[PDB]
Amino acid sequence: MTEYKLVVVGAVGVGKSALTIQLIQNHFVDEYDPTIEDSYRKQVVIDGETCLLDILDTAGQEEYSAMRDQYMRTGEGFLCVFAINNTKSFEDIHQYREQIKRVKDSDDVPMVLVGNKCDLAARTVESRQAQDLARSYGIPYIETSAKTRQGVEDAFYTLVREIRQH
Ligand SMILES: Nc1nc2c(ncn2[C@@H]2O[C@H](COP(=O)(O)OP(=O)(O)O)[C@@H](O)[C@H]2O)c(=O)[nH]1
Ligand SMILES: [Ca+2]
Ligand SMILES: [Mg+2]
Ligand SMILES: [Mg+2]
Repeated sequence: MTEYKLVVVGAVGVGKSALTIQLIQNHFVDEYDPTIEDSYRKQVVIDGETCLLDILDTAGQEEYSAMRDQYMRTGEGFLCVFAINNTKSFEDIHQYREQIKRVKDSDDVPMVLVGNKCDLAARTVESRQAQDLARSYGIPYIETSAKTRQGVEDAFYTLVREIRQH
């Protein structure tokens, strides 16, 4: 069975854990320990292919585990997440991308830019702003809501499809 190693990165509070838990449990967690970092597994069929997603939900910027290092080095694709009502998290994307490019020694790394919490009113980051950032990286942009599930499968499945074009 094909396995796809995905890593979810982005600022604290953007909904990395909520997105991951939504994908695996079909539930929205209103609070989830911000320090728990763990990998999760999900068997899924994507475009007629039965495959396994191996997803590290990264947490914190304390000194990385061997596992986090391993996932950064061996991860095949990255979900770079900000929240549409969190301008700083969006501005921080640059750093997460620079980090990924550094670890992969490449500017050609499967990656999807995710604008999460799209169920909330009065966003401070416009869709077009994020579209422009993603375009500058040569990557897709997808809006999601871990709360309503909108876009959540599309974000993870698009990243699989990006890995397959690699
Ligand atoms: N309204 C809304 N809240 C969200 C969404 N995703 C995450 N949250 C909330 O934002 C906070 C941070 O989420 P969490 O998954 O811990 O963020 P993490 O630090 O990136 O792992 C929690 O209170 C979540 O309930 C979403 O799509 N919509
Ligand atoms: Ca503005
Ligand atoms: Mg978390
Ligand atoms: Mg390097």
